[PDB]
Amino acid sequence: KKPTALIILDGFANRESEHGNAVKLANKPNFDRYYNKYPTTQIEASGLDVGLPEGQMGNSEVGHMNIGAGRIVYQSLTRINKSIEDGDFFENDVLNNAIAHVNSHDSALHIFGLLSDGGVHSHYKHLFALLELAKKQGVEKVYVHAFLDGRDVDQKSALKYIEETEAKFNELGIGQFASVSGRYYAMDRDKRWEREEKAYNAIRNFDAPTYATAKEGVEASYNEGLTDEFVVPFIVENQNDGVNDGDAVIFYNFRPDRAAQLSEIFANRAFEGFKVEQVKDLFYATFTKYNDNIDAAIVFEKVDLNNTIGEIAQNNNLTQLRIAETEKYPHVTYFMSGGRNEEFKGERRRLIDSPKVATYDLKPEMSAYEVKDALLEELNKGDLDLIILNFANPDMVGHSGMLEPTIKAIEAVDECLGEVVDKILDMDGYAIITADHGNSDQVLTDDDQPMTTHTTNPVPVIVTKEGVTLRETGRLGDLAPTLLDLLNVEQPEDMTGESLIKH
Ligand SMILES: O=C(O)[C@@H](CO)OP(=O)(O)O
Ligand SMILES: [Mn+2]
Ligand SMILES: [Mn+2]
Repeated sequence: KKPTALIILDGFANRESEHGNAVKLANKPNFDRYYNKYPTTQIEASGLDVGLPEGQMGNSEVGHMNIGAGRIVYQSLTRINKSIEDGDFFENDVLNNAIAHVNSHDSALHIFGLLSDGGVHSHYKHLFALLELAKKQGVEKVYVHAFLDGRDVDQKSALKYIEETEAKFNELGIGQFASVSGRYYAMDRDKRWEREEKAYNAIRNFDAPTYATAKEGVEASYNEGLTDEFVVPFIVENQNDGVNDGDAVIFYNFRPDRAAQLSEIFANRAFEGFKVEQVKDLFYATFTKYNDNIDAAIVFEKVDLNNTIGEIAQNNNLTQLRIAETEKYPHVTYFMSGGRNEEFKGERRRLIDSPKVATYDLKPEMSAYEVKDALLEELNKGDLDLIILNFANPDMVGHSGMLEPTIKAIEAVDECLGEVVDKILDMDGYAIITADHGNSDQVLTDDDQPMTTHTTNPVPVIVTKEGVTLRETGRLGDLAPTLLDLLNVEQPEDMTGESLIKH
């Protein structure tokens, strides 16, 4: 059986500067030999090309999702931005029902969310769209419950977002701040119910300090040395009439982990973290589904992904292996399969344990040799059509911000890559060698401090098939179409990426 493999060098991209660039400073004789001999191009793994905002660096979860899907998979922020841009947002059934509940009861609309442009849990421009929709639908009383950031944006920036929102309320003639809470209190994720109870109490006008304005309470916090994240929940005098029977809530956070808890206080009947009398006839809407114990209407429902690469393999009676060490094992399984844990028919998996160290600069080779030897063992069975392999090292070591260890990591990977790819070519197969976003290409700021993040740099592609020419750019959603091309399997319509091999 002739194998085709996708080899993902996690966090390994193309960057012109050599300064702090472990990719260029490493000795990688195997990669270079394949690169110089075989067809090559580079593809985008950041921003709009992988369903993120312009300028946002890629990541492993988003990367491997796009890779397995063979299409652009839009993440929540971009999905919601586009819904607002094209107008579908203003017609959303769930938001209009929430509003119809408030209008018909002559009650109040509350809005909860992280008030910043951090873009990890929320975006405050989504609040402004809610305000415009509420105003378009004639809603009379809108209360905004601000949760302050300081963590996905500068640690003391809350005043700027508050000011711009105040000017929004004025411009639209609608809405007011009713309570203000640091994300420490309103967006805890460790079951610290005592912290949540303070934010709940301020939201519900039950028990909290009061200030005349949102600015005033924030400045007071700052004066006591307490920054945005840790602002103690407070009520805005004369601007909070409680959460009462018949009201609605719209929570605009789209990231589940830190919104779930507050949402259980209000809309999980079974909640017992502390004693509550829950609001009766409360229409509770969440921008995404935060968990299964919240009785909520879901504004943006999860979209299941049909015909990922694994499903197409199954449906052509192919066999496949997913293989990586711990740190990227969910990526080559769950995320690769479009957010699905169940194995496809014909799918087998190999998990290799990562070393247990706090940071991987302490063992740059990680478990890459064990991964390679597991893969050799699988290939020697001769029964694999498709292999999806990830070498974790360049990402996981590069996160250390240390250049020599990150070089050593790439070098170990290069030794493994040689053994793997030579075996595949030995078996008359094909490898696509590539990455899911950058990181290791830059481990030092330009002034020589540690840099510990992913990059927005494009990623290399090597396809080990002779006499062929690759397209000059593309995106991660083109990799799976390239695998099907190599396997001579038909590509279905809902895979909208395009093979990198020119025809
Ligand atoms: O703590 C969180 O909520 C985010 C930062 O907003 O960090 P991470 O994605 O690492 O959990
Ligand atoms: Mn990655
Ligand atoms: Mn990473």
